[PDB]
Amino acid sequence: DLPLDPLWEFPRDRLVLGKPLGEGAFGQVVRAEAFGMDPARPDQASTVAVKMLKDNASDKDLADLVSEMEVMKLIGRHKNIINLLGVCTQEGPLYVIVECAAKGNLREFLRARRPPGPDLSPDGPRSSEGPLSFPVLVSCAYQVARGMQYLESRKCIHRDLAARNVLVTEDNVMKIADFGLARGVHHIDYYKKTSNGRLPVKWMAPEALFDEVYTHQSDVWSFGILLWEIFTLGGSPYPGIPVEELFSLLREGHRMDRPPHCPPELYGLMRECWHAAPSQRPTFKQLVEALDKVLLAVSE
Ligand SMILES: *[C@@H](C1CC1)[C@@H](C#N)C(=O)Nc1cc(N2CCC(N3CCOCC3)CC2)cc(F)c1Nc1n[nH]c2ccc(O[C@H](C)c3c(Cl)cncc3Cl)cc12
Repeated sequence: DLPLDPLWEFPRDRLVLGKPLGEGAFGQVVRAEAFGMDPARPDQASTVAVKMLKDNASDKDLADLVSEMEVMKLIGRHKNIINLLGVCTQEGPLYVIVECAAKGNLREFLRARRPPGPDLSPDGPRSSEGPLSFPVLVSCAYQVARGMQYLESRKCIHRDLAARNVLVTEDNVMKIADFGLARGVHHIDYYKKTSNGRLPVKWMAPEALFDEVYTHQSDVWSFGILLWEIFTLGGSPYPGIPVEELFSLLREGHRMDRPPHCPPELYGLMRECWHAAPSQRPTFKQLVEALDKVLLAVSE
């Protein structure tokens, strides 16, 4: 009943819905198998993610999903974002089909790969060597920056950039997810805590939190927070600080401390991202180039 866009339209009967990945404020995400996503290979199988309305479905829910779908189309394709693959709008429920990232989000990726503590017994030549190395952590930060740079060039503001919203592929490629969401910026529950204990207010730029102003520079603030997440190996920002205390600390200009085992180069970038004046924060272009220098210097 929605208009037909043969460019993106995909036969729903070529989808086999599987296990649900989670829910959102609007819609739910389900893992699914797709057959012939590449029209040159009609019978080949691929794993995809399918966005769809819940049965909570109001019209505002539908409008938001349609809104997200159309944003996806216009943004285009990039290596470091979750790309649109197709849509199902004819003769059935609305499906928005996007890419699969095998390893989950960046936060859980890092937390599951924290080095072994002093408690597990040494076994082998690499008992002290954890999965995560410094250049790979820098690469993760660099890829997110390039992804955001692309989104910025396409006039897209994420408004909730975080490690939880960055997905990891089988080849450890960072892919920014949920960049085109209507997040209800005029009614945000600042005290809201997610089912996994996340307080999304801790990623908000001051101008976003206090003035409801969003720019690409407000995303840069969030990227600084994400940087802190990465080099704390998936740690929660502002440790032990409730939302009420966050408000007053931010008004006092409080900033997070330099995390352990984090070089000054990267904490420097964090503080730059957290400058009070949005124009005094680096652009994503500058972040990409800054992170590239570090990355190239440690990839001999
Ligand atoms: C690839 C995706 C097409 C489905 C697929 C494979 N293989 C996959 O499942 N990818 C994936 C899985 C997960 N999980 C993390 C939670 C975990 N549960 C089982 C263990 O105990 C409880 C937790 C298994 C499932 C998270 C992921 F982010 C992905 N990757 C992924 N790829 N494309 C996605 C599209 C949307 C999406 O949204 C969900 C709601 C999401 C979750 Cl579940 C977590 N963090 C962020 C987001 Cl956006 C995830 C997508």
